[PDB]
Formats: sequence, structure tokens, C-alpha cells
Amino acid sequence: MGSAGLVSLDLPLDPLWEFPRDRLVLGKPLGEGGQVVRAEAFGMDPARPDQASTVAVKMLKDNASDKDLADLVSEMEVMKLIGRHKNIINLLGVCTQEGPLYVIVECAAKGNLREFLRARRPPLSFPVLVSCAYQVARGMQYLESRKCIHRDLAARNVLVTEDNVMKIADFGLARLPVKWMAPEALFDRVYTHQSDVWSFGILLWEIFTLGGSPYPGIPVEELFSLLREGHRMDRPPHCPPELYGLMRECWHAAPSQRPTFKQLVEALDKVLLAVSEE
Ligand SMILES: Cc1ccc(C(=O)Nc2ccc(CN3CCN(C)CC3)c(C(F)(F)F)c2)cc1C#Cc1cnc2cccnn12
Repeated sequence: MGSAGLVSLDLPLDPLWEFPRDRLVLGKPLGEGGQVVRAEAFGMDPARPDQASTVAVKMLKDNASDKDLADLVSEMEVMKLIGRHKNIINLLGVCTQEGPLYVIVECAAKGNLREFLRARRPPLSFPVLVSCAYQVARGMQYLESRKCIHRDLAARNVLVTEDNVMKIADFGLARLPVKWMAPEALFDRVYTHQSDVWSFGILLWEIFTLGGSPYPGIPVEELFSLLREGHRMDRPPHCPPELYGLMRECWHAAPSQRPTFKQLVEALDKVLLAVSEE
């Protein structure tokens, strides 16, 4: 029971990824933009065929165009090439043949990182916050090694499992993320790994403000003019200068002066180690 666009595209059966439609029972909605719904999957680990699993399933709406289908097909194929990693949301399967296009991934029980942090504000220990930042750094390092540029790294686009494992995702634009973007991305529309490093800096600031909104008070129209005078966000409350140093390094105007994701993984591991020692 597929749409007119999907029948026209006539996608092939990928034997590594095609999962049976009848072994998937849809449940509660998780997110909207397409839409994400929670589902029960049976035999998603094919060695254990009768074993039940909770998954997340992305799909188009009834009022979706052919361009929206092409984007979801484009999203499907990008996720195949990236590969399995601890800190990327794992593709589990797809449904393409006998109905609407479904893109299946693992369900992160605690939701997105922004709502995770905001929900646990005081009326989250320091090692947990450093672990979050470190894990996102490791995910982005993996992305870069796969020659993959995210373009919209933010707390909303990181998912959190039951065990507080960070899973990098992309849900598209929210219902333009100006406050997360490097100058070259905002102004010249040039996206690189180093432009993702800028956004990681803004994500770090989100984590240690417990899901705070960046540049509070300053409207988006006045932001870019303020950036090229050299102004940046101040050190947030209860944040050491070592972590603030990494943020300011991420916000260097020149991309080459910003740290690499390899360097960010190394620096954050030292902070994780320092907070665990005693
Ligand atoms: C069903 C579903 C389908 C797809 C994706 C998804 O994020 N796909 C994705 C597409 C592209 C990219 C990388 N590109 C970015 C653009 N860029 C230009 C090129 C590189 C990546 C990334 F992880 F690599 F970033 C992921 C997530 C879900 C989810 C879910 C889920 C699970 N639990 C919960 C709980 C609450 C809400 N949602 N949810």
C-alpha cells in the first residue's frame, strides 16, 4: 500500500537491510517534523527470530511530496554507508517493497539529549556531563573518518539510551539553526568537518548549561554581526575553565585554528579521567 512516488521509484531489495513488514507492530509516536514512531520488532537480531525488540521507525506523512520521498531514500542510503558505531544511532532495517517506506533504527529510551538534561535540572553529576560530551566527540570522530559532515549537530539531534549511551542522529530542521552554525556555514554556505567542530562547541555549552538555549536574550538577526567583533558566550555557571577553553577553541573564527575531533576526543578523555580519579 505504497504511495505514487514510491511505486514510481521502484527501489531494489537490499539483502543486508530489507526487514519484513509483517514482523513490525507500530506504536506510540516519538517525533514529528516525516514522523518517528515507536514499534515492536520481532527477529531484528535474525539469530533470535522470535525475540521481541523496541525500535524507532521513520516514515513520510500522507501529505508528503516526491522530493520528500527522495530525501528519505537519500537518508536511507547515507545511513547504510556510515556503518555501526557505539555513538551513532544504529540503522537496524528498512521496509521498501510491499508498502510505505520505513527506515528502522534502535529506540533510545531517554529521548533527545536536550530534554534529558532539562528534565534532570535541580529544583546530573559532573562525570555524567563529561561522559555525554566525550561520547558525542567519539561519534563525530567516527563520522569524520567516514568522510561524513553532519551540518546540524545539536543537543536535539543527540539521542540517549537507557544506559546513558549518546547516539548521534539527525531529525532534520525543527518545526535554520543559526545559533549552532560556523561563520562560513552561516554566511558562505560552506560546510566542513571544522564547521561541525563549531557546532560541537555550542553543544558543549548546552550540556554544561543543562540544556540551555544558546545566546540567551540576543535575537538571531543581531548574532552574526556580534560574532565578527570577536564576542562569544560567557563561561556558564558551574563549568570549569578547562571545558570553557575547549568551547572557545571550537569558536575560533579561522577553521584551521579550531581543534579536530581527534583532539577533542583526547582532551575530553583527560577530563573524564580527572573527574574519575578521586
Ligand atoms: C527512526 C529514525 C530514523 C532516522 C534517524 C536519523 O537520525 N538518521 C540520520 C540521518 C543522517 C545522518 C547523517 N547525515 C546528516 C546530514 N548530513 C548532511 C549528512 C550526514 C545521521 C547521523 F546519525 F549520522 F547523524 C542520522 C533517526 C531515527 C530515530 C529515532 C529515535 C529513537 N529513539 C527516539 C526517541 C525519541 C525520538 N526519536 N527517537
